[PDB]
Amino acid sequence: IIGGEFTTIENQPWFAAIYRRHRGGSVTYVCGGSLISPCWVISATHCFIDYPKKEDYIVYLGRSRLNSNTQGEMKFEVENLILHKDYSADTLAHHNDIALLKIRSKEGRCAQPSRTIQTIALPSMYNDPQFGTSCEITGFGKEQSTDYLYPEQLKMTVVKLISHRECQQPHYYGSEVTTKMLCAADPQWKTDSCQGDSGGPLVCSLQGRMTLTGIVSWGRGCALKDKPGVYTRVSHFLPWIRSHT
Ligand SMILES: COc1ncc(-c2nc(C(=O)NC(=N)N)c(N)nc2N2CCCCCC2)cn1
Repeated sequence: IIGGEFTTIENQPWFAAIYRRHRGGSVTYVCGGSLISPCWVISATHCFIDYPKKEDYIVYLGRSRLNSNTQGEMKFEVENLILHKDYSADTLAHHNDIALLKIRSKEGRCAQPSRTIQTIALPSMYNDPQFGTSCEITGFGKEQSTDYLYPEQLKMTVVKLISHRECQQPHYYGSEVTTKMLCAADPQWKTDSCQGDSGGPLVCSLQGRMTLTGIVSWGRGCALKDKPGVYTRVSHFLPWIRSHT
C-alpha cells in the first residue's frame, strides 16, 4: 500500500495472506485474499497462473505480519484452486481476474471465527456504491514502487471510487478499463494499492454494512497522477462465485 497507515488484522479480519512453498524449502508471499465464507477465500487469478498448482500454496488467516507468526493466526492448505476460465492478460489489464481458494488445515477443517478472523459480505448484484465513495484497501504490498521489499506490518488506506465514464478517458486508462472492472484513487494520487496488494480487498460500507466491492487487480505504477488502481467489480461476478462454491 502506497502511503496509507499501518494496521493489525483486528481492523480487517477477513483479510487473508497467501504464500507459496518452494522448490527448495523457501516460503515467499504471493498475494492477498478475503475470507468470504468459512471454507472459501477469494483472490485474484493473475496471482497463481504461473504456478497454478494448489499444493504449492499456503494460506494464513488472523495474520497481521509478513514473516512473523501473529498470535491467534490459523494456517491453511489449498484444498482447491479455482481460476476464472475466461481470464486473460492484456499488457496492462487483467480480465476476469478472480480466483477462489478452498481452504483446509492439516486436521482437515475450515476456519473458526475469532476476534482476529471474520468473513466479509458480498454485494447484491450489480449494486455498487456511488462514485466518490470512500472505500478501504488492505495488504502487505510495497510502500513505494522503488522498494524491493514488502512491509513487515499490514497496511490499509482509503481511496475514492471513480465512475467508469471517468476512468475510460484516454488521459486515465482509455479502452483498457471495462465495466467488470472498478477504478479507485485518492484525489491527490497520494495513497494507493501497489505490487503485493493484489488479491487483497476493496471494502466499501454499503447499506450500513461493510461489503467486498472489489479485489485489487492492476495499475500502472502505484499511485501516479491520472492512473487509478483497478479492481475486479465483485457485484459483476456473483453467479460465478456462487456456482463455484
Ligand atoms: C514499475 O512499477 C510498478 N510496480 C508494480 C506495479 C503493479 N501494481 C499493481 C497495483 O495494484 N497498482 C495500483 N493499484 N496502482 C499491481 N497489482 N501489480 C503490479 N505489478 C505486479 C508485478 C507483475 C508485473 C505487473 C506489475 C506497477 N508498476
